[PDB]
Amino acid sequence: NLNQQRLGTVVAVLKSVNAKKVIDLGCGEGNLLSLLLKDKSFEQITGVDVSYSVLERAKDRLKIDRLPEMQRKRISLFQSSLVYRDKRFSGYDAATVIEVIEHLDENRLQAFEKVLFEFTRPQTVIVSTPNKEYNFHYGNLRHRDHRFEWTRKEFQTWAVKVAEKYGYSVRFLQIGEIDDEFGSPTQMGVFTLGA
Ligand SMILES: [Mg+2]
Repeated sequence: NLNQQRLGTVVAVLKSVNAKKVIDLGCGEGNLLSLLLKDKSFEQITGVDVSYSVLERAKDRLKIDRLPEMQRKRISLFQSSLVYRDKRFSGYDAATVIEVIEHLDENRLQAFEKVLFEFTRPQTVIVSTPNKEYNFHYGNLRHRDHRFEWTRKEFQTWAVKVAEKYGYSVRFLQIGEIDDEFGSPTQMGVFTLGA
């Protein structure tokens, strides 16, 4: 329920900017989608993932085929490699990117940046990713490997550059309790279209 607070923060930011149509790029099992559906202010909720299997799990977890008609019309899910200009990315007020960028290599990240800030180009973009430094402060072996997480400097440097490259302004947030010098477990950049 630690992630529940993180996702809750994303929802609050969206509401704070009055976003009514939201697209979650890399929706996974739809944990954010679930929270969005609980707030009637969100008129269109769209989840996108690279994996067919994941999306199938999401729809099962969201029990979409059981939701009332009015609720079913608010949500949409579809598969995408997040590399090409897909017309289905257009028209949203905000795009959310949670647990995505820290998994992309140089080529895929650059491609995703275009898709996000040039193709989708919503008024607000919310990017959330782990603060690697948090793990510096001393159970699956692979899950214990945090080398691919970004430090706060790496994330902010990246955010500032893309914001500048695509005509967005960006601000940073610290999600979770701050551990003095190691920072919080999660870092978030909120991008706003325009300078
Ligand atoms: Mg996600």
